[PDB]
Amino acid sequence: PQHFEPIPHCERVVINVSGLRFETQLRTLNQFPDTLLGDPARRLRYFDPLRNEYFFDRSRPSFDAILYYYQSGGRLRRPVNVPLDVFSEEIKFYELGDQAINKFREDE
Amino acid sequence: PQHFEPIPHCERVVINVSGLRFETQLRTLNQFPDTLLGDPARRLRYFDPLRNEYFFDRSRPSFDAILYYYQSGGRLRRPVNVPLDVFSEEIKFYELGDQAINKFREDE
Amino acid sequence: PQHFEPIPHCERVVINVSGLRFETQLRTLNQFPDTLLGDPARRLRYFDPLRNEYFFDRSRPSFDAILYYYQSGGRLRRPVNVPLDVFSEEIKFYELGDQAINKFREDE
Amino acid sequence: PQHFEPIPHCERVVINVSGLRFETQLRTLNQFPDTLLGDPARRLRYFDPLRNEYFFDRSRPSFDAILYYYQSGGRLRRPVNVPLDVFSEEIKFYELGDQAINKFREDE
Repeated sequence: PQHFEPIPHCERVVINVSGLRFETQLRTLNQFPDTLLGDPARRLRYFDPLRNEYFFDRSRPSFDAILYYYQSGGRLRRPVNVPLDVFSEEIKFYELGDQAINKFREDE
Repeated sequence: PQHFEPIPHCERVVINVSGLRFETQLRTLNQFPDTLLGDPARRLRYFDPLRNEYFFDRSRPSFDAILYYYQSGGRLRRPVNVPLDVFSEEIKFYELGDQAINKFREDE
Repeated sequence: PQHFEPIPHCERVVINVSGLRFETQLRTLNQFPDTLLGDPARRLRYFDPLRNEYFFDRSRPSFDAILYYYQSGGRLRRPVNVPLDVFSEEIKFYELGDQAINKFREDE
Repeated sequence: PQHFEPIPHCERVVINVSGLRFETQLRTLNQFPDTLLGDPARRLRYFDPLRNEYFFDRSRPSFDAILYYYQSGGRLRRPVNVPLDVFSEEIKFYELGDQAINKFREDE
């Protein structure tokens, strides 16, 4: 029931979820290897080479919880502003991990 | 009960809903012909020629659901932060389609 | 139970509520004379002469409803993300009008 | 049951909570000495010297209440969009004060 959250001081990345910009350090994304955002191989497709940011044309009220999963170091909880289906599709897209997906489902 | 969401790679448009900026690809808006945002004829009035963006002086907490309708490929659901009257007026303004309007009403 | 919302085409003003920027036309603000935002006399104090915007160091989740009152042409309603006390203090500060204040109180 | 909120006119600071920018006057932060944001000693670590802003890689839906605590002059209350578990860790990080933390818990 306890998780670790990254402390500041290195490299900061900007994630643009359909106009909503999110800024986090790379160490936040590197906490969880695998996943769409964890490794550069599965996030090079969504990286815009000109704006120096990651663009996702998806629901913006969900990346608040998706980002907090990396920040909180494992706390995945759906905010009560979006349906369960929408968040399930979002977490399936971001590939948070089979164990994490099952844990979230059992928490719902 | 299933819908299709656009995949990334072309042209991206900025929609400014009373200060809240939304960025989506043109393919997201072109999923639904007709509608205010689907075709250029009904959205040239709201396009600002100088800022290169679409300005709508309306309720900003509703275009989250309006935009997701294009992103989710047909999923129109009202977020629980605005009343049914406000969202009904918004969807009537954006002209989401008589079938879509009736489907949303029967879902409420 | 019916209200009128301004149509687009003149001058647009930016209202910065503690970092959250809101853009509306003057016709939206001029719908209600009196009030803090309706007349230039009661909003010159909060106007930043350098950034060409109005700054209010107040709760940002309330100006969504405060702004919609001008947009919707008289529809004042508290969103369910802030308490009644906070919204009452906000509407008292913005001076929405004694009749409007009483109408909102009787609607709560 | 009454609190004082700062009036405008001096120095304004920008707080970037994981991409979400908050702007407040320094007098808002100086209302409460001690705390992470009250004194420069405990906020120099989180100040970005290049962007001239304070960066916190934490949950952005929680700093609305943390900022309002300084604005409202002592009104600390968790918005109903984030869990009590998440907010308790947030207020502990910002070190709102031993009396204030216990007051919030007794209010929950």
